[PDB]
Amino acid sequence: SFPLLVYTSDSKTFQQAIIDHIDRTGQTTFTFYVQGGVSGSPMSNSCRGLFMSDTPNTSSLHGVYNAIGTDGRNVTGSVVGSNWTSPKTSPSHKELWTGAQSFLSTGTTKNLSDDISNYSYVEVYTTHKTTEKTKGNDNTGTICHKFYLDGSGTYVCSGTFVSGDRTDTKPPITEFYRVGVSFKGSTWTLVDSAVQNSKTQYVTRIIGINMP
Amino acid sequence: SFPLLVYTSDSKTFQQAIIDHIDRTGQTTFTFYVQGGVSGSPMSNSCRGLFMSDTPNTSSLHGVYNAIGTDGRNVTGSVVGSNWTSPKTSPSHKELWTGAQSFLSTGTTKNLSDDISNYSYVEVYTTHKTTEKTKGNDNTGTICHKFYLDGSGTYVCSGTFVSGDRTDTKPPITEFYRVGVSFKGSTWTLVDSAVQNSKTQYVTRIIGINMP
Amino acid sequence: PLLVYTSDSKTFQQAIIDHIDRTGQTTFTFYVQGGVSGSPMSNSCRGLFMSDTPNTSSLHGVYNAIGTDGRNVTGSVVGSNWTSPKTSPSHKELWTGAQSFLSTGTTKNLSDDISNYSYVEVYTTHKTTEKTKGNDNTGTICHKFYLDGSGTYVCSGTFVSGDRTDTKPPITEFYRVGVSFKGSTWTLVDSAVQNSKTQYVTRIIGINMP
Ligand code: NA
Repeated sequence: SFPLLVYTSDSKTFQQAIIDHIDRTGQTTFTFYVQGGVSGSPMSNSCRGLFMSDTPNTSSLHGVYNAIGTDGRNVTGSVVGSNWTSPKTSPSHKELWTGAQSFLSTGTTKNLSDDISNYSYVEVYTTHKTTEKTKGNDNTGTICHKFYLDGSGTYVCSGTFVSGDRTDTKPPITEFYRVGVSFKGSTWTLVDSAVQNSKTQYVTRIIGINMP
Repeated sequence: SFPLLVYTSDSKTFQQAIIDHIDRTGQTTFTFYVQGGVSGSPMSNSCRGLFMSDTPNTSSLHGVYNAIGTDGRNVTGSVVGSNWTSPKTSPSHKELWTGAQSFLSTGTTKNLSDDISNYSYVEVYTTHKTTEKTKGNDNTGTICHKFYLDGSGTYVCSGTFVSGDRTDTKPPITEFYRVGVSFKGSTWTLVDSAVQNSKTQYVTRIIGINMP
Repeated sequence: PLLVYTSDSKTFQQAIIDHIDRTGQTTFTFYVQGGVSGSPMSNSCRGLFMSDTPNTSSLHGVYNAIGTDGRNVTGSVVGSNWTSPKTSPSHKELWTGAQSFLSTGTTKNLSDDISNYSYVEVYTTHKTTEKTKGNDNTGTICHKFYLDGSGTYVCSGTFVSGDRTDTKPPITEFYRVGVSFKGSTWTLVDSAVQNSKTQYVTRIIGINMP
């Protein structure tokens, strides 16, 4: 078979290209190539994809499409009685590092499983023990700090915890924490930290994120 | 290739429709339409998509599907023997604004690239300079604040930073920050803020999010 | 039509190249067994490859694959530069409602077992101590966790509020709510509120990032 090919030099929207293909061929399910720059395309860069429908009625078209771009981004969309919905772009991720680096291990570098330049955002996870126990537990779970990668020398994960069981004599206590990290190529470094108690705090996971 | 059509009126689950279809037709790769409200459908709204199996053996079915909603929501799923996995529903996003609005620019309105009513969640990104430098630098990177859009007049991005290098006698210092933002149609406003140094802090990105 | 097994001792990328070279097919479906070097995912998958031409020494193409657990990966090759595979996340809303921070020791149901997720987003909805420019609302704030087996997932933060005057700076407050999960349930375990206004947990979304 012959997938639908849509060029900018055709001077035809994506939507009219799909209509014309279905008029000409009667196909309801088929693949397609759309050159980057085609008006109404699921995306800006070139893409390929799959159009799915069951009735080739181009006056009231009902169908969906699933397209992938040159950077791997996934875009899905629909047409409902010949009205085209806004294409939906998915995010993606890759787990780059997991382990347990004490906040006290400043100036230490570890590897990422891919280069940080393949990501626009990142999630850095930290795992804490609060100054005091609250209902017998000082553990916090593992907390996400999400950043946009803006070229900073330091990505700063800084926050606070309340902990302790209130008595009439002693309210809960408050504490501040920080860990700063940096990225370079396929590596990351724990640059700085501040801890307000004697317990060990860790960086435990780094996840690369794309939101194309 | 015959399409599978599944209506609520059929009193048949999505999974049984699939089984029945492959038993009736012998076809192991086909497209489908599943009316909104069908039991065990990949999503609650109406969808269309592709089922792909290894063989027409419905007693040990091995296969995948992609289903896309009337609003372009994307779901993938699988079958292993008589065990259907839960549907994996994808999120989507759109960048609505990027720039660099100072926290001190309260009352100022800027444009979004899409109407906020098209999103259920939103990420607001802020970019800071802490009061003191830490290991040679006061930048924080660009920090995400994610909200569910609940109709509030103000979405509040408020946190703390630790900054400065500890000496033998002087600890790091702490600061608080706040920026509050609002959304209306295809616009946003920087409503209020609190900064505790003379350095400039910015709102830099707004990303609309759907988690259908 | 393309089947790749760990026993073939070839990478996903070389298997695609071989398939195109052998058959001249540029669009085809595939099965890749869990463990194949360079596969879009670590578990077994099935999907669709689409390429521009059969020039395998400068391949331009894309793929969409689905794993045995339903995970979805998409990717591309541009002039035989294979770009990092783009793994989608997934989610399920597990609970929505309005549970006061003061309702400690209370349990509610989730729509699915927490063991089916690796991450969770817990949403909290606040009223700050003071009104700021006429309003003490915060919106509904996400706290995302990796589910590490902790007995408490601690949502804790601060708010500045109040209108600055000559006399009276803005005020600061700390808050905390701790939650736990067991099977298809969650419990509001502990809290700290520094005013008399009602604070809520409002949403719990289960998240997978395979
Ligand atoms: Na996706």
